[PDB]
Amino acid sequence: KSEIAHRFNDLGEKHFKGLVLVAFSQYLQQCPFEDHVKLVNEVTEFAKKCAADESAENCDKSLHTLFGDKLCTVATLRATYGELADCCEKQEPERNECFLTHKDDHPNLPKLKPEPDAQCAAFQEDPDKFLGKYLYEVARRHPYFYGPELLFHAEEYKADFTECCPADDKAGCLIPKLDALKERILLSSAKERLKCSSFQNFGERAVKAWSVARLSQKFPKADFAEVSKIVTDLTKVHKECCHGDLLECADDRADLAKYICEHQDSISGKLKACCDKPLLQKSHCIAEVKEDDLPSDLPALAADFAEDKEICKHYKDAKDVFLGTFLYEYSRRHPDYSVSLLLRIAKTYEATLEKCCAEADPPACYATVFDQFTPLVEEPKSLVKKNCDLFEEVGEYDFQNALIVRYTKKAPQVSTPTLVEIGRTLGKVGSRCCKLPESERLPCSENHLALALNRLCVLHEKTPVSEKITKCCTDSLAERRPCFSALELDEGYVPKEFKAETFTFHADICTLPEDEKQIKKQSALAELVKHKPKATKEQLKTVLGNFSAFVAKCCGAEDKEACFAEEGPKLVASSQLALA
Ligand SMILES: CCCCCCCCCCCCCC(=O)OC[C@H]1COP(=S)([S-])O1
Repeated sequence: KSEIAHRFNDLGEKHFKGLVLVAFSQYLQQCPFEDHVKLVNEVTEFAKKCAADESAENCDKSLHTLFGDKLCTVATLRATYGELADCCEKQEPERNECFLTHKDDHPNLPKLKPEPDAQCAAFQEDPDKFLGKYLYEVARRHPYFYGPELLFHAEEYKADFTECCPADDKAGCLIPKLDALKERILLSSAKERLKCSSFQNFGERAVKAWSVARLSQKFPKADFAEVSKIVTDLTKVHKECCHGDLLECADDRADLAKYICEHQDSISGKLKACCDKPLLQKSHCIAEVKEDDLPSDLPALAADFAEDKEICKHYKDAKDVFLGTFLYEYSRRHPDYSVSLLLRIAKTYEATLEKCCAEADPPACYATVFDQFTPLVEEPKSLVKKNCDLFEEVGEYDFQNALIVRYTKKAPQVSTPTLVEIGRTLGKVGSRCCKLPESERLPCSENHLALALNRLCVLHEKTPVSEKITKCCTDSLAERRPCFSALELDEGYVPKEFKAETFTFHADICTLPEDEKQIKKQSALAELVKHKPKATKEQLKTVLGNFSAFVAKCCGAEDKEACFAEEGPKLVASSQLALA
């Protein structure tokens, strides 16, 4: 009858408002905070009016009609959101689609600087407005951020300030917490972005396949009914969120967490803790829940998936249920494999049955299918061993550098700041994953890689620079990582013209905290490869060694700039000779 009254009644005012603020923030990233609050308050007002007389004027309209209408009262300002104003001339669903198409994945807004004194005051004059502003700042930086999850993170941001503002040393309590919160936001956005991109680029099947694999790993005692259903509902949840239907997304998410906790014993022992919790914390806990123990009754698989006479029949009748079942069985027993590996393994099973079921004598053809998996397993296992050995030997910073060189050689057309971000991010994956118990390293490493590579692909969607990057980003979700891995130095590239000033340092660097000095040197590293792309990893290491020495010397001088001005250019010329 009235959809806006329904969702208002289901969600409650705080959540309704949060979710609407998040939605507007993602659709209209460039819009000031003030306009968004008015916009939310007005829509919220309308909802209440609709909740008490659902037959009032326009209470029967769809949400996207109401929300778009509303957005379009402010977005018409061409000055401030150019493209988006032509979205406003379209009726739904074209209009929504247009808005989605024009979301910015890299608006490059000012970095979020915690300010413990001024923020604690804001927190106290008006906490709801202060929370709203976190939602605003995060949402607009991350326009496919999981909606309801951002609300949960807003409760943690509040918790942080509630525990720190009254205490004596504010920044001491408060800054590490907020830096840790920022990890979790970055990582979570990257997780959700991967979901929406898989919808965009590959469709629903790709998402279900991914979800079946991962949910089976997580809930290996659940039988296939439970997994299947969960997958069906979680896919529908994320579909709705990716498509900007936040309110509907949050209702369906609540329904699902309720189901999962009513069927706790038939899904996983580990959900106990998650289920004796409130809505948002509950949902969150389920979504990040540890993997359950393996059951003692897992079936032999070969008996059914290799040896059985009746496979081609069991497969032609309902290939996706049959494959799903294969995928579920292989996945529940292999928490030690990455999700993408499990999918390569299933595409290989599928491929093998297409071949063998269209052949004279099929069973003799597919009797060795499980033997075709051994090489798919061994490649990433060894890749992870190798990256983890290198990381443990030399550490985060030099490991990042090595990846900066790897990726700059594969894609020297990418902008320096992006290649630095990638390499740094991937080194951070090294620090997360390589310390884990050995069987957990493959999945930690590839699943995180998938996210970083998707970030790079998304950036490439808006600023394309390399056919190689396009080729890897679009061929196939399962084949992404191995495809990036196989890129070798782009031989087409003409070395970037030497600009001495790029490699020339100054005293200003001396102020910077360690990790921003690092970024500057690593930028220079990427630029070093751009100009000398055949230089080996170790020539670059030595030259970078000499750069670091020199920065450290000159930063410790009486006259820092005289030291830089004198030595800097000698270093810059000589280091070109060292990269032949
Ligand atoms: C209605 C609920 C039914 C849930 C079970 C069905 C899920 C589909 C499982 C199919 C598995 C096929 C193997 C596979 O990995 O294919 C999906 C791939 C195809 O290319 P990508 S982009 S890697 O996704």
